[PDB]
Formats: sequence, structure tokens, C-alpha cells
Amino acid sequence: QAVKTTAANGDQGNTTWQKDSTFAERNEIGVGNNFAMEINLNANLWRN
Amino acid sequence: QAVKTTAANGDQGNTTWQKDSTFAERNEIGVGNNFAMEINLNANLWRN
Repeated sequence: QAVKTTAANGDQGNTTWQKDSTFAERNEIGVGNNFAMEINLNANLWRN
Repeated sequence: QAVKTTAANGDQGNTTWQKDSTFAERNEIGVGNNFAMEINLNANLWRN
């Protein structure tokens, strides 16, 4: 979900609103590297 | 779970019996395509 900042007078970085006026409420985001699986190629060909 | 149609007098499609007499009640089924990972093949051999 999106978020913005308030008037930010002093030590207001804690104060953070909701910016639903522009962005949606169910966005999709991943964290870290993407899922992946490992294989070894030349070994398999030689084995076959 | 399986279901069966009724005698269907008129607009009786809403009426729908359960065919649990014959079919089991936990049959498995998939919807849409199957799971599928992807790997470009020749690029990896050439790069190695």
C-alpha cells in the first residue's frame, strides 16, 4: 500500500499519511532476489 | 465434487442433484495451463 509524508515541520518523519487518493491499495511488490532453480548442463549431456 | 442435472421441467438448471452415489467426493482437477519454469538453453552453453 502507498504512503506519503505530512507537512513535515519537525521530527514529523514519523507522521506518515495514506496516499490512497493517487495509488491503489493492493499493489504487488517482491523483496530480494527472484525465485530460481539451478541445473548443471554439460554434466548431463556427457552423462547421457 | 461431482454433480448431476435434474429432470429439467423448465428453467430447472438451478435444480442440480449431487451424484455422490457414483463419483467420490474429492476428485482432483487442475484449471488452466500447468506450472512451467523457463530457461534459455543455447545462450548458457555459449556463455559457459
